[PDB]
Amino acid sequence: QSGQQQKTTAQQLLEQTAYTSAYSVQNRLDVALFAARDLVQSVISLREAGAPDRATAEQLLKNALKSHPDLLSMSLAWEPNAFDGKDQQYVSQPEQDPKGRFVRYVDRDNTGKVALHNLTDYETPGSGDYYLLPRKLQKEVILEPYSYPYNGVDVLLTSIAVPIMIDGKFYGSVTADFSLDTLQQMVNGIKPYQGAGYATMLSASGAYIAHPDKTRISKKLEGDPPLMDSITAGKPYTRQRFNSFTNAEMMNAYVPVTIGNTGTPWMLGVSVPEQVVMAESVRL
Ligand SMILES: C[N+](C)(C)CCO
Repeated sequence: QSGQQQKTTAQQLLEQTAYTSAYSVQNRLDVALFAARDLVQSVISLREAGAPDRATAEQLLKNALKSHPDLLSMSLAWEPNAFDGKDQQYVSQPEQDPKGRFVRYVDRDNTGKVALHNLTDYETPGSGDYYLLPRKLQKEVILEPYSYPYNGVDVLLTSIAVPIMIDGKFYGSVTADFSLDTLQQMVNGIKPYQGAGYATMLSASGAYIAHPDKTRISKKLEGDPPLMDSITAGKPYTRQRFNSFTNAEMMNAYVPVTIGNTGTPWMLGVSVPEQVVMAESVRL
């Protein structure tokens, strides 16, 4: 084999590892996507049956989180009068939204018990983007990392939001949420080539989601136009070069992570020395 044939064979093997690594992340993320889609369908059916009960929708929301231990939280939020048409009945009741909106989320307490809460920032620009973005865009959305308090501490999280669309109109939205600690666990555990390489993940905006350097989490990618352009376009990207700083021939292969119908894929990378991939091409 010529030097270009050997490069291609290692590059093909690496690209296959990056592809199956990206799919493993997609499978874990799909737990949130499917939970949110399934709850949306369930509450559309509940509403279609007429005179829907908030307590039943709350139970469906609690059950959805209980079924998925890896999820941080889930939320269910409706437009004014869009669930039961009865918001005004709740204004004077304790511990309701000030205008009686049906706006709830669930998390777990320190015993693992699912707990129900009111959403309070769902129309606040910034913190409320988990609701404001699917309302504006009227499609599935994956949010850039943001923090919110759970059990007295700030947790850095992402949300996959699925709008409640009926006849092409927006009635509300559901999220299923992951902590970034959970996402780092998933990526840091890939351990490509039995730990001889490492995996990284970036958001659609180029923020680090997972990286061996935990000081980078949620910071933006800098000084890599080809990679950033690939993330923006949702295209795979492979590169190989001799790193004169580390004195190793290094390979990098990036594969988009598809998230439902958001159209805004994240990006999984595998970084590994060429020698490691060549040795695996032999062990074949
Ligand atoms: C994190 N919030 C609870 C504020 C919204 C997503 O569930």
